[PDB]
Amino acid sequence: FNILLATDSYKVTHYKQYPPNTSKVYSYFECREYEETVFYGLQYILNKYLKGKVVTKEKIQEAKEVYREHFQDDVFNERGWNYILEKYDGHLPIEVKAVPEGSVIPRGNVLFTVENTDPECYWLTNWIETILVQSWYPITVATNSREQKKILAKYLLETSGNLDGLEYKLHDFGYRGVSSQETAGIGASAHLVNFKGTDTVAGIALIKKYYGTKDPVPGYSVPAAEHSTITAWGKDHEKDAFEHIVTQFSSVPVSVVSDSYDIYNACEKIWGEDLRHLIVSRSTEAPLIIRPDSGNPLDTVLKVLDILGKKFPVTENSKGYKLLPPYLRVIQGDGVDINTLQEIVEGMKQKKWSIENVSFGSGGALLQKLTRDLLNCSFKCSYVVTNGLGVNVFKDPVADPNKRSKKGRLSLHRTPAGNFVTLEEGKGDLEEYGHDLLHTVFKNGKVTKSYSFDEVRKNAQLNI
Amino acid sequence: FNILLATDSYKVTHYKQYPPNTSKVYSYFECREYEETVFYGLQYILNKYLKGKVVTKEKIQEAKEVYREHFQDDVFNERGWNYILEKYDGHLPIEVKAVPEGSVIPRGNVLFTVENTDPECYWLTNWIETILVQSWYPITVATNSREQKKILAKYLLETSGNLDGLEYKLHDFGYRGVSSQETAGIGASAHLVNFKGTDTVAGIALIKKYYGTKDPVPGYSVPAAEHSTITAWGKDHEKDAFEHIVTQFSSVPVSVVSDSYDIYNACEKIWGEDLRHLIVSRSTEAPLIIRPDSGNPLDTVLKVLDILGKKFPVTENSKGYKLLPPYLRVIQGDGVDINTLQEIVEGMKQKKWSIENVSFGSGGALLQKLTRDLLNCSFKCSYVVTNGLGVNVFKDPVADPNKRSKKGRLSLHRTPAGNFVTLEEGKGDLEEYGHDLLHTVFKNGKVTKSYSFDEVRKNAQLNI
Repeated sequence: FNILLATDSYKVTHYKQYPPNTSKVYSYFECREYEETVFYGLQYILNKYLKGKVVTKEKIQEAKEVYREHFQDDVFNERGWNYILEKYDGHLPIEVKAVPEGSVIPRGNVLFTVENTDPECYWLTNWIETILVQSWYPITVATNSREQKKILAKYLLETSGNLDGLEYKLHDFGYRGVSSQETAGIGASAHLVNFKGTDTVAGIALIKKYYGTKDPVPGYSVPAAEHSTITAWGKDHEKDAFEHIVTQFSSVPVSVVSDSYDIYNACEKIWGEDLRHLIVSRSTEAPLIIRPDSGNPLDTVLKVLDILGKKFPVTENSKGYKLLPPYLRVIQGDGVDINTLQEIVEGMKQKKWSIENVSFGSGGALLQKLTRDLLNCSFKCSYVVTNGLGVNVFKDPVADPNKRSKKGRLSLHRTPAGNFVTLEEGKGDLEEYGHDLLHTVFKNGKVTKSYSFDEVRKNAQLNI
Repeated sequence: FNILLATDSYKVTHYKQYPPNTSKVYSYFECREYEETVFYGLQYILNKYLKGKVVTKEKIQEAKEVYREHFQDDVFNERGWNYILEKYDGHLPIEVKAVPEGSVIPRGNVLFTVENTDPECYWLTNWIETILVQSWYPITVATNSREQKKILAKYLLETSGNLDGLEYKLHDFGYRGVSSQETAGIGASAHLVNFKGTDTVAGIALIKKYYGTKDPVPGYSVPAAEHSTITAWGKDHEKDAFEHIVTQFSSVPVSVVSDSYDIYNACEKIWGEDLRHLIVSRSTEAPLIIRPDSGNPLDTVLKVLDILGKKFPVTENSKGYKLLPPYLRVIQGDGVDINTLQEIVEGMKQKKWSIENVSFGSGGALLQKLTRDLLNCSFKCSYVVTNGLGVNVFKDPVADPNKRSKKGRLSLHRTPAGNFVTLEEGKGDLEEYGHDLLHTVFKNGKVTKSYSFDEVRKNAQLNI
């Protein structure tokens, strides 16, 4: 990996576009005005991509060649990178300040800032924009995942009286549905800020390498069937597949996909009649989890629950909501996103079904159907020093007031009523509020402030 | 990278779930039910992740450890992996057959197949589903991009005599809008199947390492300003910023973002009056490219063109469409996707503007807004051998006919009228439809057939 290469190609030419005698470029990141945002992921990028000796003579040579053919011209500035190699032993003369990892922060607030610490490296601030802006993805995943937890929290507490096992209510099925291997690890780790359930163990490895956990089980999964594992038995032998699978996993939880041919036949006749004797004997810590995977998500879940309620003992909990026996649950792992999740739990509630009966899985929508625009994650220059004089800078496009950026040196503060305010134009120096909530996390090639994933999770906790 | 870790965690348990006495699992990939897709990206995955000695004693031990805690139980199949290590020196006993890289194939067709070559490794076929299915992404990016090229082609041909410079009409701005560094490389490579413009040089690195090309210039970019290099001058000094940038890049094409404060003032007063004398002196090989970046994308382009047509000499084409001077062009890089691109170009046509005036740029919509659901990319088991008997296998959910999978052994064939058919149930063995269009590309740890990026581009050409 070459950091000289890991930027928007046109930024190669930017060192020549700044006002002459510019010694300082100061830039910031915000989720421009999902009213709250989980700040997560910078620490990964800092350690993996920016830390330590990132400049070498070889990497400078490679970039020279690569940009020579890309631009069909020598626009690449060797001198600027030679300077960093020679004066700082390839360590980047940059200071990064950020709110704590896991922080839940209202939109339109400064989340991190970037400035050069050496006047010669004024151009460096915006060179690393591209790599740092990719922090939008872990942020958006963690945020969207948290918003789903809120809906589940509301309805679980409504229908059961507590939040027991909330952190297991949404499983990450996103591995195959993401754009790459690196994305799966990043996105799975972000989901894990909020829940424990994941089919992507690369997320666990990212957590341990870059954050660290104390607790013994950072993320979990259970044995589960897939379509090939049922259909391989042949159309006429679905019961045989079911019986074989639950006996192989008699002592542990097992998820079994039940819609290969006819979900409602599988629930009523196979699970509820033919194999009913093998279900009712199961332990509370080893339920059968039936997984429908097609049709309208609400209509299916409702009819599934109706069928099971007619074949198995149903209790009514203290909140007046119907409950399956402890050895039998449902997972809805198809068509679940923040919108449909809400419709399912509400529909369940309306039909007097407790949310403890059903857990959820999401894939493409949880990890892939997300963009920069969702939270308007943006990096902008707000402050420069030219001819030894500070200048507050900004954009303010005439046709779009939502695209206006903040001016001058920024700081984040706690207000008297416990809310947040970003102070612009260096007004943080007035000390009318407490201290700036941003900490220096990176300075001169070194990570200077870090958080465990135990701290991240704690920071991202719901407010109950 | 450990291939034992790069699967959906539940698949670790599937060796215990297939019918006893299974010696073969045969699975296929399709874009189920955007009527035609570009098959691109499998070669990358095969070379990076699947070829050679991918199993070592250390990787088996790591997986053992990782999976023990993830499952709270020792379900990981150490026996199967040790067999591959010991018998095949860590090389995977699978055969993969695929349509040529770059192939444009209608929906509903088999694009690749996977099966084990050793009876003991029946479980291996679907172990690698997850990694292989991530093919969806370069496929979907290659397809959506090709579809955008078709719109541009249609309208360029309509308003101009021809297709000159089509391969430069859509620039990839997606680097900061994608989920990771790896995605940025894969996605930019996929765009480069159809166009030449990219700001992500990682796309070019992927090309050369994994496909290779004899073209001396596979991807390009030009000098471009960003908001920071304009705003850093101060609001009162936008003209100074413009003048400085165009003079620094007097002899090469330069893109200059012009909406910092007021796009329409920039075009009418700054470019059109104060700096007009610096623009009209430019070479045809070195135009000023004005970049609006806010407001309604069609309304802004139309007003920009109207303004510029009033300050600069306009000629009418042989096709009757209006044309800016060769030293002056526009790039629209905000809010562009397949739907809005069509609306912009149609609105331009209605106002008698040639498409040669405006080129485009897309970011998150081009490389990130896309999902596996867009082309229904899916991997399914279609055939097994149990007790030495072949079994044609499929799923067919009662509530969703669109989710039914294909049966038995598959082959892709040219029909007499020049179209495509996928033959199911081994029917390709009746030589009624010519040779199988799928070729073995991987067998027993070796890539057996590979394509240059020159072949990919040729294969993916538009049919004019």
